[PDB]
Amino acid sequence: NMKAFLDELKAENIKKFLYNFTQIPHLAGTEQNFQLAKQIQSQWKEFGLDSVELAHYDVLLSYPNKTHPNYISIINEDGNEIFNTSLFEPPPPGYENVSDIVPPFSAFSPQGMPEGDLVYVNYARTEDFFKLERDMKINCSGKIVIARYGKVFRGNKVKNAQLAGAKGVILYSDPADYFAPGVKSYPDGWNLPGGGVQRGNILNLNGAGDPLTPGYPANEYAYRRGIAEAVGLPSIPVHPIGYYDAQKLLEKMGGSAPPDSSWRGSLKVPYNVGPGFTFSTQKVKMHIHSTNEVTRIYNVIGTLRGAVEPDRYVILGGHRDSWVFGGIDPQSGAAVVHEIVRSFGTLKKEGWRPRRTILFASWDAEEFGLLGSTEWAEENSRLLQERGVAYINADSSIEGNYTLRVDCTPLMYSLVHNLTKELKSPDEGFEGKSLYESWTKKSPSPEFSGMPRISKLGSGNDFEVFFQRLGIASGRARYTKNFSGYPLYHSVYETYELVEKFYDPMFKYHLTVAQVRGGMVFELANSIVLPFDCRDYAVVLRKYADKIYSISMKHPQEMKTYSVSFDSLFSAVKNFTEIASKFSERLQDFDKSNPIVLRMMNDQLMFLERAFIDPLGLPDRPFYRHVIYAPSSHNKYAGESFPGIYDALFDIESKVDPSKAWGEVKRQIYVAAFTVQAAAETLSEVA
Amino acid sequence: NMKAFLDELKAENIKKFLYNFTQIPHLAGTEQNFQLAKQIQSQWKEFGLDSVELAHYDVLLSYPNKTHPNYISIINEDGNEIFNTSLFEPPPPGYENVSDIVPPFSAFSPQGMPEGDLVYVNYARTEDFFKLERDMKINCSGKIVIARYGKVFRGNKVKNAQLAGAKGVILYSDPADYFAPGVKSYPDGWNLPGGGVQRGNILNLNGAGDPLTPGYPANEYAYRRGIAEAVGLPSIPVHPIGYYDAQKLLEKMGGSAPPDSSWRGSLKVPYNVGPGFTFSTQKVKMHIHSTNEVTRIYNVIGTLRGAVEPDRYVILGGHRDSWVFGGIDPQSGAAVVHEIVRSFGTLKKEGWRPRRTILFASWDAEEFGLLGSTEWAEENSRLLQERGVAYINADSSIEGNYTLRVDCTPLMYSLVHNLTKELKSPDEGFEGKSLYESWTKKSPSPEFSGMPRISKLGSGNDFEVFFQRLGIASGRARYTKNFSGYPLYHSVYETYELVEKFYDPMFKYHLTVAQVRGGMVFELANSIVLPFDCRDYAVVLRKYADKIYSISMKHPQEMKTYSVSFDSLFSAVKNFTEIASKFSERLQDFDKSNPIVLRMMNDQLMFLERAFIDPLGLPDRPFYRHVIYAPSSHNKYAGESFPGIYDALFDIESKVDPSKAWGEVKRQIYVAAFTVQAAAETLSEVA
Ligand SMILES: *[C@@H]1O[C@H](CO)[C@@H](O[C@@H]2O[C@H](CO)[C@@H](O[C@@H]3O[C@H](CO)[C@@H](O)[C@H](O[C@H]4O[C@H](CO)[C@@H](O)[C@H](O)[C@@H]4O)[C@@H]3O)[C@H](O)[C@H]2NC(C)=O)[C@H](O)[C@H]1NC(C)=O
Ligand SMILES: *[C@@H]1O[C@H](CO)[C@@H](O[C@@H]2O[C@H](CO)[C@@H](O[C@@H]3O[C@H](CO)[C@@H](O)[C@H](O[C@H]4O[C@H](CO)[C@@H](O)[C@H](O)[C@@H]4O)[C@@H]3O)[C@H](O)[C@H]2NC(C)=O)[C@H](O)[C@H]1NC(C)=O
Ligand SMILES: *[C@@H]1O[C@H](CO)[C@@H](O[C@@H]2O[C@H](CO)[C@@H](O)[C@H](O)[C@H]2NC(C)=O)[C@H](O)[C@H]1NC(C)=O
Ligand SMILES: *[C@@H]1O[C@H](CO)[C@@H](O[C@@H]2O[C@H](CO)[C@@H](O)[C@H](O)[C@H]2NC(C)=O)[C@H](O)[C@H]1NC(C)=O
Ligand SMILES: *[C@@H]1O[C@H](CO)[C@@H](O[C@@H]2O[C@H](CO)[C@@H](O)[C@H](O)[C@H]2NC(C)=O)[C@H](O)[C@H]1NC(C)=O
Ligand SMILES: *[C@@H]1O[C@H](CO)[C@@H](O[C@@H]2O[C@H](CO)[C@@H](O)[C@H](O)[C@H]2NC(C)=O)[C@H](O)[C@H]1NC(C)=O
Ligand SMILES: *[C@@H]1O[C@H](CO)[C@@H](O[C@@H]2O[C@H](CO)[C@@H](O)[C@H](O)[C@H]2NC(C)=O)[C@H](O)[C@H]1NC(C)=O
Ligand SMILES: *[C@@H]1O[C@H](CO)[C@@H](O[C@@H]2O[C@H](CO)[C@@H](O)[C@H](O)[C@H]2NC(C)=O)[C@H](O)[C@H]1NC(C)=O
Ligand SMILES: *[C@@H]1O[C@H](CO)[C@@H](O)[C@H](O)[C@H]1NC(C)=O
Ligand SMILES: *[C@@H]1O[C@H](CO)[C@@H](O)[C@H](O)[C@H]1NC(C)=O
Ligand SMILES: *[C@@H]1O[C@H](CO)[C@@H](O)[C@H](O)[C@H]1NC(C)=O
Ligand SMILES: *[C@@H]1O[C@H](CO)[C@@H](O)[C@H](O)[C@H]1NC(C)=O
Ligand SMILES: *[C@@H]1O[C@H](CO)[C@@H](O)[C@H](O)[C@H]1NC(C)=O
Ligand SMILES: *[C@@H]1O[C@H](CO)[C@@H](O)[C@H](O)[C@H]1NC(C)=O
Ligand SMILES: N[C@@H](Cn1oc(=O)[nH]c1=O)C(=O)O
Ligand SMILES: N[C@@H](Cn1oc(=O)[nH]c1=O)C(=O)O
Ligand SMILES: [Ca+2]
Ligand SMILES: [Ca+2]
Ligand SMILES: [Cl-]
Ligand SMILES: [Cl-]
Ligand SMILES: [Zn+2]
Ligand SMILES: [Zn+2]
Ligand SMILES: [Zn+2]
Ligand SMILES: [Zn+2]
Repeated sequence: NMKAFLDELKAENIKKFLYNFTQIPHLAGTEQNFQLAKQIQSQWKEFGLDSVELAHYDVLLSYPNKTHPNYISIINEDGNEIFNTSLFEPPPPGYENVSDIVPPFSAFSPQGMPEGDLVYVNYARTEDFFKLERDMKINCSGKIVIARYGKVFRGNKVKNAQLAGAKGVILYSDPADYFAPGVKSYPDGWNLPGGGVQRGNILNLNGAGDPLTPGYPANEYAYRRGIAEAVGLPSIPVHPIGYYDAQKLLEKMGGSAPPDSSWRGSLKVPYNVGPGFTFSTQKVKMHIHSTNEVTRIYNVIGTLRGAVEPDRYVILGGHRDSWVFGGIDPQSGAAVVHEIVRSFGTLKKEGWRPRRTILFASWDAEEFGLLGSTEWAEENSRLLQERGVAYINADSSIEGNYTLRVDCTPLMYSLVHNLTKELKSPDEGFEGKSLYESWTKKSPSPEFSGMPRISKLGSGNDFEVFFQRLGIASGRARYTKNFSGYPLYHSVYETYELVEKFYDPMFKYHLTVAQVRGGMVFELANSIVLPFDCRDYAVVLRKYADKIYSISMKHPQEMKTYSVSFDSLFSAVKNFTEIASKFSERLQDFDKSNPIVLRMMNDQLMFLERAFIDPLGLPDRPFYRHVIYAPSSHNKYAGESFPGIYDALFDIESKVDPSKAWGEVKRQIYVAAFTVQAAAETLSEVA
Repeated sequence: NMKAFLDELKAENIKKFLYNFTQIPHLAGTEQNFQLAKQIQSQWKEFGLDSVELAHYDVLLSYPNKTHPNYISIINEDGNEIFNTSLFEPPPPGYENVSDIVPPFSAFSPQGMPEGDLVYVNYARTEDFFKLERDMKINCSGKIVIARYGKVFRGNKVKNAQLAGAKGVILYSDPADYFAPGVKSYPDGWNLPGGGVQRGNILNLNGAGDPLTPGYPANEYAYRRGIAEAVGLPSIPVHPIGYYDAQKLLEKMGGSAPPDSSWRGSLKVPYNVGPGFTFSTQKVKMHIHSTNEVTRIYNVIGTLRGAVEPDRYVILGGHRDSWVFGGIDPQSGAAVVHEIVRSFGTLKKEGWRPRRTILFASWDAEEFGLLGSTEWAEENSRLLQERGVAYINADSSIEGNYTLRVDCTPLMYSLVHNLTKELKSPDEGFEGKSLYESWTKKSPSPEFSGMPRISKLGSGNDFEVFFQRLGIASGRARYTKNFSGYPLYHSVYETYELVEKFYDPMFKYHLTVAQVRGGMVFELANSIVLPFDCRDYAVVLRKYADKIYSISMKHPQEMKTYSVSFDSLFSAVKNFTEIASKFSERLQDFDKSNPIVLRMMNDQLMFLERAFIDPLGLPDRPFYRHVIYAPSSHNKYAGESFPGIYDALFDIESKVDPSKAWGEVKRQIYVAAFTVQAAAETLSEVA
């Protein structure tokens, strides 16, 4: 029973694991990581799992040339290099030791050394570029863009700048976004020092996994494409800096005023758009010499076999590779997984077994484009779609200590509300009250009324293949701060210390997340009828149908000129509601003793998410096939609904051929409509 | 029990039905057909099915302009029209009546009226064009091609000629292929008169269904493409003639000798390739004025619910629409379906029910590109792939009276051998012996030894969506003559009389096919463990791996220059064999009393075919996704194995960039390999 499962999870053990997991750096593709993989394997065996496998792949990674450093210079009249950027972050107290920490870099930047005139662009979000080029009419072509971390996935900014003719991109972290007021820098607080630099990859893989083998696993015989047709390589070099060097590049900034205060961080400078320097005169030069190279990577997979339905897969997965020590990202998740596995292996040993099979993966190479988990899905896709019940993700557990944060598919809302109601909040001041209670109090849904917010699912972490390509019901949970991240995210300062001292001394937030996570696994893996409520879907679907409808009405002139009708979507959506009522009625009324009828319904429940998948995929993104959600085309971290239609509606006034554009909005609508209906009828009586 | 099912099927009833089904013409989209649909619906209800539905679609059909006739003229110096082609076939005795029989035409021809010089091209198969243009070096560009029915799907010839710059195509049926020696023309024998003309469609839909809605159902709201982007429309006009008119166009034929006797039918003429006439002087002119138009069509669907596993679908389907009366194609199949349904509805009434749900479809619009069945699959694709156990096809039952003819997926070979062994042959001279016996004797497998031939599955009839796009195990059976067809195929002479008098007076061949067909349904629908032998697949897979390997060796120079290795395929194939052994072992050993374990294995069996599907599809043909079989790119009627690799190997010497070509052969190999392995591991233990 569940009560048992939970009681067995101990905070102390988590501390133990997190400490063990973050003494040395753990970069994808390095021996340190191969060795940790070898370790997780044994202790998982030891904790009593039936089988623990390594699965390895040979994929494209990316590194800095050790003997020939990346950096930014400023250059005078005859390229005297006046100023240079750091070559590494000042290491935290007690890691001179730190034998080799990769220097900052943007993974997969093309090689290059371009020169030209900074133009500042803010976040390099779509609208900034709109603001720049439609109003200011400042022109990015030929220039070097410097932009600031925060807001949207860094791969989006580099794609944007590229679109806008740029020839280089420099990212920096502005205290504006990474400096909580009144807290002190590491080692003494948790604010990011002006020395540190957010590492991270900049690919736009859009779901393909290893860029050389879209569609198939990158195993021994896998045919690989030319780096020249690689999926999602930028063609302009990119590099990141802390706010000290930043300041030094920002401070001489020419051309216009920031078109407004929304464009200005807390660096003491003009934040001038540009281009040029005021030093007229002086110019910027990047030095990028990283190389890309096929490298081998290692996933850890441990089966805990089902006793009743060994052919139903519940999957708990998180990544193992870090940019540096990774005290928060990923090892605070990893630690939690570990205590979870051990706790299961414990009941198992007491002679207990789950109704369904549970799978535990330590993923590899997350930081380089969700490569580790993806190739595995590509290899096992058939077994996953005919058997995958649900996937729970397990990256960082805390990124803040203020409240819970959950994203998931509507089919888990009910289970998540029930489960959080059966758990103690560990918030200062809700000792005594439930986790549903604190969470609801602190974080209340827009969608109303007495309801904790739960978010959509975009991409940006390892659940993406499983929900967006395959249609397996997915979800995640972690503790958050009151997209930009936390200040010391993906930097040398993410250390075990960072957690013990400042985030969760008690380890009570870890162990809450360890309960939401293992608790969801547990329910999903063991409960006689699947925890899904097909009705919640019927709810959000009608909200979403409204949202998209409102958007279109921004243009009723056209809507009339072209007979743009949402009746089909609403019609489809109504039918869904109706069928799910009837369905759940039936779900109430049927002797749980009849196993065949049971299995038949859980199949209806299980394959329901699968019903929102189009084999053709969304336009231009073949590996994004959920019709209801995909990653935002403007920010991959953010999920969007009816992406097919939103994307067609987006920025539509700017299109030359309005009849063709509006035609495609219609096509998109008619695909949504049919897919909602088609899904619905999976819930209808089977004969 | 099965014995009962069979005994209940009566030849007399079949005659009854076939007679009823062929008194008037039954063209897709006409009221006669809507009415027959209305009929099948009631009698199916009456015969005792639980539900019988109409499902309707609005798809692109194609007709001749009634007030403005299609035809071929010859034209002198100042376009005097000297000779014209028939405008209809002389109707058989007793159908002046015949109120309106569509005139011959090729469906979906573009409109046009071009002039130029016949060039004769034989069958318009790929090699003929090779022969013409690589040897003869006779150049088809600018010309009008006349070619002869037979050998390959008529859509292939029109595509070929188009490729070869042609500006028109005339098909004819040459007594060479449609005149069995020593038999007399209809009404007196079954040879095709020189008046009659094979009707038929010429689209290259390559799996898409209704050309306006590839991917989605053509329901009420479905967005439709411009006829200008329609899927698989030819852009040169086509038209068919009997051998009388043929002769008149063939007789003046200029340029070269037929490059050999393989190129010559039994018309008394030179069979001169051309181009030009000898009449120098005179020229050919086509007159095509057909129109394409969205029209509504009607499928009939009848459920017979399962008692144990109502969520497993066994499907028996055949088409209902005819080009004229359709005494053979389709109504000899349809009649058989009818007697089959009635027979089931009979046991049902006696209070019996199948273990699984059986589905019975009368399909619409087969003759126009497999449209009827396809749109239905597109609409229900989700329900079909998570539930479709198998599909048996039911077009024409006899096309000859000499032996059985079966095509199917390897997973049905065993069931088909067992079942035919339990049935009486109805061959003159095997009274006393089994149907396995006569069939084996008359038609012995190349693949050896004491084994009836069974063929691959291409396309060319309604099973195509179900096997080639969806991966549902498919099969078919009918009586055959000792691709070209039978002489009176798709002509006015296909009548009830044609069958009673010449093919099967007794109705004993019908009723054998009615037994193979209903018998397979019965087993598949009712047997406790699915009739599939995953081992037979392990057999043919290794044969196929050999075939393709032999092909490549035609080029060992290259094979060496590029390290072209099949090890991966063989490796994959070996693994398959091994896993299926082990699998079937397990299948022997497991208490059939445990329902959950039962269901789990039948799922492994059921989804196994599904495992050979690639969501990305084969190159250029997105709706052909079986990696093991697709339709031949040179003849859609013919199935080919490892189509992905064969097609890359095909005609490879002619390619400019041999490194790119050979690279793609490799890619193709590595996809086969992985897919065979991936399938295999579905058969592995589930945890
Ligand atoms: C939501 O669920 C409901 C089922 O409860 C479903 O209802 C269906 O609506 C369809 C779509 O319009 C109805 O369509 C009609 O079918 C009849 C035959 O029964 C036809 O005669 C109609 O066609 C005539 O009129 C057309 C429309 O104006 C003309 O274009 C045409 O030329 C004809 O003259 C029409 O096709 C259908 O009957 C029902 N089925 C029912 C009511 O049970 C609805 O479609 C579902 N929504 C979605 C988005 O899938
Ligand atoms: C058919 O089924 C069998 C399983 O019975 C399956 O066997 C596998 O073969 C793979 C493919 O080659 C083996 O691959 C090796 O794995 C080890 C680790 O265990 C590696 O060290 C090897 O890599 C080294 O050598 C490579 C190859 O020459 C070098 O490129 C590389 O740099 C390394 O130094 C290699 O990757 C694997 O061990 C087995 N699994 C087994 C034997 O259980 C076979 O692949 C299946 N066939 C197909 C087509 O899928
Ligand atoms: C982290 O924890 C693990 C597990 O206890 C330690 O691994 C063991 O330590 C020693 C090596 O000094 C060996 O005797 C055991 O083989 C190790 N077990 C393994 C490899 O699973 C690991 O060394 C600890 N590492 C750190 C960095 O604290
Ligand atoms: C920034 O670093 C650069 C690169 O090393 C320095 O310029 C180099 O100085 C070496 C040693 O004198 C020269 O011989 C190389 O020509 C230089 N490289 C280039 C491309 O200029 C430079 O000293 C630095 N500028 C500052 C502010 O220290
Ligand atoms: C969450 O809890 C609610 C109430 O516990 C569950 O819905 C109830 O389940 C019982 C047991 O079947 C039903 O008979 C009641 O009708 C339900 N109450 C309501 C308001 O529906 C729901 O099952 C739970 N969600 C889960 C566990 O997935
Ligand atoms: C073929 O068979 C059917 C079924 O017996 C005949 O349909 C019945 O005939 C008369 C109409 O004259 C009606 O009283 C019944 O309603 C019909 N039943 C139906 C429509 O299912 C049908 O007329 C026969 N047609 C031919 C061409 O022989
Ligand atoms: C072939 O049929 C054509 C088409 O009708 C005949 O030519 C037509 O004759 C009518 C009646 O005299 C003319 O006024 C039209 O100009 C003709 N149409 C064309 C395009 O020529 C012609 O008589 C026929 N040839 C033969 C052998 O009977
Ligand atoms: C076709 O018949 C053969 C023999 O009837 C079947 O294989 C036998 O099935 C029995 C019953 O399980 C097994 O114990 C024997 O080992 C089998 N004999 C052989 C040679 O395998 C096979 O099941 C049948 N194929 C079907 C019905 O799908
Ligand atoms: C690293 O630097 C050297 C020369 O400074 C370069 O030639 C070498 O190939 C580099 N290694 C790579 C590209 O991995
Ligand atoms: C931007 O500037 C460059 C001039 O170097 C030019 O080539 C490009 O067409 C310009 N376009 C815009 C967006 O004004
Ligand atoms: C954890 O403790 C307190 C409670 O609000 C908070 O102020 C502190 O900043 C928290 N940890 C972090 C690093 O946010
Ligand atoms: C049939 O023939 C006439 C004129 O001869 C043509 O204008 C009419 O539109 C045609 N009907 C069609 C194209 O369906
Ligand atoms: C075939 O003939 C025509 C001349 O009308 C020409 O335009 C085309 O290039 C020729 N090509 C071949 C295949 O010889
Ligand atoms: C049916 O009967 C005999 C047996 O061989 C055959 O010669 C005749 O041609 C058959 N039917 C047809 C039309 O082939
Ligand atoms: N979570 C990582 C990895 N990352 O997430 C993606 O979706 N792509 C990608 O590289 C990051 O945000 O840096
Ligand atoms: N069976 C018919 C229909 N036909 O089969 C296809 O595969 N396409 C198509 O139009 C024929 O052969 O004429
Ligand atoms: Ca891959
Ligand atoms: Ca369609
Ligand atoms: Cl997560
Ligand atoms: Cl058939
Ligand atoms: Zn992470
Ligand atoms: Zn990360
Ligand atoms: Zn047919
Ligand atoms: Zn036909």
